[PDB]
Amino acid sequence: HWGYGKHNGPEHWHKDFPIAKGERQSPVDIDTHTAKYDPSLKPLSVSYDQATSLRILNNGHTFQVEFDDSQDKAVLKGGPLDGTYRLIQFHFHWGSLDGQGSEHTVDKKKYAAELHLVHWNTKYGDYGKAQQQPDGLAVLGIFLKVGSAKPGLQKVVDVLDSIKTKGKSADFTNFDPRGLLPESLDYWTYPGSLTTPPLTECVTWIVLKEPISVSSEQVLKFRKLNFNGEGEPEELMVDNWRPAQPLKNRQIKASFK
Ligand SMILES: CCOc1ccc2nc(S(N)(=O)=O)sc2c1
Ligand SMILES: [Zn+2]
Repeated sequence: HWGYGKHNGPEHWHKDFPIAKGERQSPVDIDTHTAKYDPSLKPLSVSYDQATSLRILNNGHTFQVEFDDSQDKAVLKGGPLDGTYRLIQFHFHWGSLDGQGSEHTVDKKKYAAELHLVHWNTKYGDYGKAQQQPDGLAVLGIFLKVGSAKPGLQKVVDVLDSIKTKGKSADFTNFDPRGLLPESLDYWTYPGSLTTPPLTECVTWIVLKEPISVSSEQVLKFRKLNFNGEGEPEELMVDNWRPAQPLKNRQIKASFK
Protein backbone atom coordinates (compact mmCIF):
# COMPACT_ATOMS: atom_id res chain seq x y z
CA HIS A 1 0.00 0.00 0.00
CA TRP A 2 1.87 3.02 1.30
CA GLY A 3 5.53 3.73 0.56
CA TYR A 4 7.82 6.54 -0.57
CA GLY A 5 7.16 6.72 -4.31
CA LYS A 6 5.27 9.23 -6.50
CA HIS A 7 2.18 7.05 -6.34
CA ASN A 8 2.13 5.97 -2.71
CA GLY A 9 4.39 8.47 -0.87
CA PRO A 10 3.83 11.00 1.91
CA GLU A 11 1.38 13.22 -0.03
CA HIS A 12 -0.96 10.20 -0.35
CA TRP A 13 -0.86 8.83 3.18
CA HIS A 14 -3.73 10.94 4.50
CA LYS A 15 -6.25 8.98 2.43
CA ASP A 16 -5.65 5.78 4.46
CA PHE A 17 -4.38 7.54 7.60
CA PRO A 18 -6.34 10.81 8.09
CA ILE A 19 -4.32 11.75 11.18
CA ALA A 20 -1.63 12.63 8.61
CA LYS A 21 -3.30 16.09 8.69
CA GLY A 22 -3.43 16.15 12.53
CA GLU A 23 -2.22 18.69 15.03
CA ARG A 24 0.84 16.82 16.27
CA GLN A 25 2.52 15.35 13.17
CA SER A 26 6.21 14.61 12.77
CA PRO A 27 8.80 15.34 11.65
CA VAL A 28 9.12 19.12 11.91
CA ASP A 29 11.64 21.78 11.16
CA ILE A 30 13.49 22.72 14.35
CA ASP A 31 13.77 26.48 14.33
CA THR A 32 16.64 26.93 16.70
CA HIS A 33 15.76 30.64 17.15
CA THR A 34 12.23 29.94 18.39
CA ALA A 35 13.01 26.82 20.46
CA LYS A 36 12.80 27.65 24.17
CA TYR A 37 15.63 26.75 26.53
CA ASP A 38 14.00 24.97 29.43
CA PRO A 39 16.28 25.08 32.50
CA SER A 40 13.99 22.57 34.24
CA LEU A 41 14.55 19.80 31.63
CA LYS A 42 16.70 16.99 33.00
CA PRO A 43 19.75 15.46 31.30
CA LEU A 44 18.69 12.49 29.30
CA SER A 45 19.52 9.16 30.89
CA VAL A 46 20.42 6.67 28.19
CA SER A 47 21.08 3.32 29.85
CA TYR A 48 22.08 0.83 27.12
CA ASP A 49 24.74 -1.21 29.00
CA GLN A 50 22.51 -4.32 29.14
CA ALA A 51 21.04 -4.03 25.65
CA THR A 52 20.36 -7.37 23.93
CA SER A 53 20.09 -7.03 20.19
CA LEU A 54 18.44 -10.00 18.49
CA ARG A 55 17.88 -9.47 14.77
CA ILE A 56 18.03 -7.13 11.80
CA LEU A 57 15.10 -6.92 9.39
CA ASN A 58 14.40 -5.26 6.01
CA ASN A 59 10.69 -4.37 6.45
CA GLY A 60 10.30 -2.89 2.96
CA HIS A 61 10.46 0.71 4.23
CA THR A 62 13.73 0.77 6.21
CA PHE A 63 15.88 -1.71 8.01
CA GLN A 64 15.50 -2.17 11.76
CA VAL A 65 17.61 -3.72 14.47
CA GLU A 66 15.41 -5.24 17.16
CA PHE A 67 16.12 -5.82 20.84
CA ASP A 68 14.86 -7.99 23.65
CA ASP A 69 12.38 -5.68 25.44
CA SER A 70 10.95 -8.35 27.80
CA GLN A 71 12.94 -7.00 30.81
CA ASP A 72 14.29 -3.56 31.79
CA LYS A 73 17.59 -3.74 29.90
CA ALA A 74 18.18 -0.80 27.60
CA VAL A 75 16.07 2.13 28.78
CA LEU A 76 15.67 5.85 28.23
CA LYS A 77 14.51 8.05 31.06
CA GLY A 78 14.87 11.59 32.37
CA GLY A 79 14.91 14.52 29.96
CA PRO A 80 11.23 15.45 29.35
CA LEU A 81 10.01 11.93 30.14
CA ASP A 82 8.07 10.90 33.23
CA GLY A 83 8.62 7.15 33.39
CA THR A 84 10.93 4.59 31.98
CA TYR A 85 10.94 3.78 28.27
CA ARG A 86 12.35 0.53 26.97
CA LEU A 87 14.34 0.27 23.71
CA ILE A 88 12.66 -2.05 21.18
CA GLN A 89 14.31 -1.16 17.87
CA PHE A 90 16.31 1.32 15.88
CA HIS A 91 16.11 2.14 12.17
CA PHE A 92 17.18 4.86 9.73
CA HIS A 93 15.84 7.23 7.11
CA TRP A 94 18.19 8.34 4.32
CA GLY A 95 18.41 10.03 0.96
CA SER A 96 19.48 9.31 -2.60
CA LEU A 97 22.14 12.05 -2.19
CA ASP A 98 24.18 13.21 0.79
CA GLY A 99 22.22 16.52 0.85
CA GLN A 100 18.90 14.93 1.90
CA GLY A 101 17.58 12.05 3.92
CA SER A 102 16.79 13.32 7.40
CA GLU A 103 13.18 13.66 8.55
CA HIS A 104 13.69 16.47 11.02
CA THR A 105 15.55 19.53 9.76
CA VAL A 106 17.43 22.19 11.72
CA ASP A 107 16.84 25.74 10.48
CA LYS A 108 15.76 24.00 7.21
CA LYS A 109 19.07 22.06 6.99
CA LYS A 110 18.68 18.48 5.83
CA TYR A 111 21.16 15.84 6.94
CA ALA A 112 22.16 12.76 4.90
CA ALA A 113 20.21 10.40 7.22
CA GLU A 114 18.49 10.15 10.58
CA LEU A 115 18.68 7.38 13.15
CA HIS A 116 15.56 6.67 15.25
CA LEU A 117 15.87 4.69 18.49
CA VAL A 118 12.32 3.69 19.41
CA HIS A 119 11.34 3.17 23.07
CA TRP A 120 8.01 2.37 24.72
CA ASN A 121 6.61 3.58 28.03
CA THR A 122 6.71 0.63 30.47
CA LYS A 123 3.48 1.87 32.21
CA TYR A 124 1.70 0.37 29.17
CA GLY A 125 3.16 -3.14 29.55
CA ASP A 126 3.98 -3.84 25.87
CA TYR A 127 5.04 -1.97 22.73
CA GLY A 128 1.73 -2.57 20.89
CA LYS A 129 -0.36 -1.05 23.71
CA ALA A 130 2.10 1.85 24.05
CA GLN A 131 1.61 2.61 20.31
CA GLN A 132 -2.04 3.52 21.13
CA GLN A 133 -1.29 6.05 23.90
CA PRO A 134 -0.54 9.82 23.70
CA ASP A 135 2.69 9.34 25.75
CA GLY A 136 3.34 5.75 24.61
CA LEU A 137 6.65 6.13 22.77
CA ALA A 138 9.85 8.13 23.01
CA VAL A 139 11.95 8.27 19.88
CA LEU A 140 15.54 9.44 20.14
CA GLY A 141 16.54 11.01 16.79
CA ILE A 142 20.17 11.43 15.77
CA PHE A 143 21.29 13.15 12.58
CA LEU A 144 23.95 11.60 10.30
CA LYS A 145 26.29 13.77 8.28
CA VAL A 146 28.79 12.42 5.77
CA GLY A 147 32.40 12.74 6.83
CA SER A 148 34.57 10.37 8.89
CA ALA A 149 33.31 6.78 9.32
CA LYS A 150 31.37 5.84 12.43
CA PRO A 151 33.17 2.63 13.61
CA GLY A 152 30.14 1.58 15.71
CA LEU A 153 27.97 1.55 12.60
CA GLN A 154 30.15 -0.76 10.57
CA LYS A 155 28.74 -4.04 12.01
CA VAL A 156 25.31 -2.86 10.76
CA VAL A 157 26.55 -1.81 7.31
CA ASP A 158 28.38 -5.14 6.80
CA VAL A 159 25.27 -7.29 7.35
CA LEU A 160 23.01 -5.31 4.92
CA ASP A 161 23.84 -7.49 1.89
CA SER A 162 22.19 -10.38 3.80
CA ILE A 163 18.92 -8.44 4.07
CA LYS A 164 18.79 -6.83 0.67
CA THR A 165 15.13 -7.25 0.01
CA LYS A 166 11.87 -6.79 1.85
CA GLY A 167 11.11 -9.49 4.48
CA LYS A 168 14.70 -10.72 4.85
CA SER A 169 16.09 -10.91 8.39
CA ALA A 170 19.35 -12.07 9.94
CA ASP A 171 20.53 -12.84 13.49
CA PHE A 172 22.11 -9.74 14.90
CA THR A 173 23.25 -10.39 18.42
CA ASN A 174 25.70 -8.50 20.64
CA PHE A 175 25.37 -5.19 18.86
CA ASP A 176 25.99 -2.24 21.22
CA PRO A 177 23.85 0.80 20.28
CA ARG A 178 26.06 3.01 22.47
CA GLY A 179 28.42 3.05 19.48
CA LEU A 180 25.87 5.07 17.49
CA LEU A 181 25.66 8.02 19.91
CA PRO A 182 27.42 11.43 19.55
CA GLU A 183 29.52 12.81 22.38
CA SER A 184 26.88 15.27 23.58
CA LEU A 185 23.33 14.44 24.77
CA ASP A 186 22.09 18.04 24.34
CA TYR A 187 18.63 17.83 22.72
CA TRP A 188 15.45 19.40 21.49
CA THR A 189 12.11 17.88 22.45
CA TYR A 190 8.51 18.26 21.30
CA PRO A 191 5.30 16.18 21.16
CA GLY A 192 4.65 14.46 17.86
CA SER A 193 3.85 11.36 15.92
CA LEU A 194 5.15 8.30 14.14
CA THR A 195 6.66 9.51 10.86
CA THR A 196 5.34 6.53 8.92
CA PRO A 197 1.78 5.09 8.79
CA PRO A 198 -0.17 4.78 10.92
CA LEU A 199 1.17 8.25 11.89
CA THR A 200 -0.27 7.94 15.41
CA GLU A 201 0.33 10.94 17.72
CA CYS A 202 1.99 8.79 20.40
CA VAL A 203 5.60 10.05 20.40
CA THR A 204 7.67 12.32 22.63
CA TRP A 205 10.49 13.27 20.25
CA ILE A 206 14.01 13.83 21.60
CA VAL A 207 16.32 15.03 18.82
CA LEU A 208 20.03 15.32 19.62
CA LYS A 209 21.76 18.54 18.61
CA GLU A 210 25.07 16.91 17.68
CA PRO A 211 25.09 14.80 14.50
CA ILE A 212 27.17 11.69 14.14
CA SER A 213 29.59 11.39 11.26
CA VAL A 214 29.38 8.45 8.91
CA SER A 215 31.48 7.85 5.79
CA SER A 216 30.22 8.23 2.24
CA GLU A 217 30.85 4.47 1.89
CA GLN A 218 28.66 3.65 4.88
CA VAL A 219 25.68 5.59 3.56
CA LEU A 220 26.22 4.23 0.02
CA LYS A 221 25.66 0.73 1.46
CA PHE A 222 22.27 1.87 2.88
CA ARG A 223 21.34 2.92 -0.66
CA LYS A 224 22.00 -0.59 -2.04
CA LEU A 225 19.07 -1.96 -0.02
CA ASN A 226 15.83 -2.62 -1.88
CA PHE A 227 12.24 -1.69 -1.14
CA ASN A 228 11.02 -4.69 -3.13
CA GLY A 229 10.97 -8.35 -2.16
CA GLU A 230 13.22 -10.97 -3.74
CA GLY A 231 12.14 -11.80 -7.28
CA GLU A 232 10.35 -8.45 -7.83
CA PRO A 233 11.65 -5.54 -9.93
CA GLU A 234 14.49 -3.79 -8.17
CA GLU A 235 13.69 -0.48 -6.52
CA LEU A 236 16.53 1.01 -4.46
CA MET A 237 15.61 1.89 -0.86
CA VAL A 238 16.43 5.62 -0.97
CA ASP A 239 14.53 8.76 0.06
CA ASN A 240 12.55 6.88 2.73
CA TRP A 241 11.89 10.13 4.68
CA ARG A 242 8.74 12.14 5.36
CA PRO A 243 9.13 15.92 4.82
CA ALA A 244 8.66 18.39 7.68
CA GLN A 245 5.03 18.84 8.80
CA PRO A 246 3.39 21.99 10.21
CA LEU A 247 4.33 22.77 13.77
CA LYS A 248 0.79 24.02 14.58
CA ASN A 249 0.50 25.24 18.11
CA ARG A 250 3.50 23.31 19.43
CA GLN A 251 6.64 24.55 21.21
CA ILE A 252 10.01 22.91 20.75
CA LYS A 253 12.08 22.98 23.97
CA ALA A 254 15.90 22.89 24.16
CA SER A 255 17.94 21.31 26.95
CA PHE A 256 20.74 23.85 26.30
CA LYS A 257 21.93 27.43 25.46
C1 LIG B 1 4.43 -1.87 15.01
C2 LIG B 1 5.31 -0.61 15.08
O1 LIG B 1 4.79 0.25 14.05
C3 LIG B 1 5.42 1.46 13.78
C4 LIG B 1 4.90 2.22 12.73
C5 LIG B 1 5.43 3.43 12.37
C6 LIG B 1 6.59 3.84 13.10
N1 LIG B 1 7.25 5.03 12.81
C7 LIG B 1 8.29 5.15 13.65
S1 LIG B 1 9.32 6.60 13.59
N2 LIG B 1 9.92 6.74 12.09
O2 LIG B 1 10.37 6.25 14.51
O3 LIG B 1 8.45 7.72 13.95
S2 LIG B 1 8.49 3.90 14.73
C8 LIG B 1 7.12 3.09 14.11
C9 LIG B 1 6.57 1.86 14.52
ZN1 LIG C 1 11.83 6.57 11.87
